[PDB]
Amino acid sequence: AMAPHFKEELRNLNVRYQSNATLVCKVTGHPKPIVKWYRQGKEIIADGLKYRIQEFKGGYHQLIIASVTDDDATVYQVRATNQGGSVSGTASLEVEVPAKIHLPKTLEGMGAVHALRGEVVSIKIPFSGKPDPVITWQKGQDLIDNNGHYQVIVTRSFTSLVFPNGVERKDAGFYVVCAKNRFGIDQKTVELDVA
Repeated sequence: AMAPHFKEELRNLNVRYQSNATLVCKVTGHPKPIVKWYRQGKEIIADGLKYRIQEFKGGYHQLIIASVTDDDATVYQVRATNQGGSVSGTASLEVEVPAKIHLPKTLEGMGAVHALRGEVVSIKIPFSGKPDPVITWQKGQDLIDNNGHYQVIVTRSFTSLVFPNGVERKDAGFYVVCAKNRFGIDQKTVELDVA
């Protein structure tokens, strides 16, 4: 007769998008602990698709979380309970993904956006990365920032270059957008023309 114990304790996980995250722990106790899984304190009910639960002789318990989205990137709780007591281990699943820019349209290897003198143009450029990369924009030797002429919007998931006044003849040319995080760097050029 023995209270449940994590002979082996859940570990933190670092994975990439769309892969399988397996959280494992090992559990002794008599009898014979009931194990449940939780996500911010709501129970994970295995469905076979997104969440699967495996058990092996000797007290091994894994939760497999399939096709990791960043909604799955969170703190997980596990809990083992018998007559003797109740213990619970905590582990986080974080996503570690090198920076990458994703141009929706390219022409000749590069972004293109074709404007007219009037247009209020927004070069919307999605990106991936965990972190949460640092975005820069450049035009030649010029860095770009919200003062006067330009404004850069940077979000969790996209950065956009916008020309608050109408686009002019002079801002035509080549713009470089660059996303950098702990795990890699990516950069793309967008050509802008005005007719």
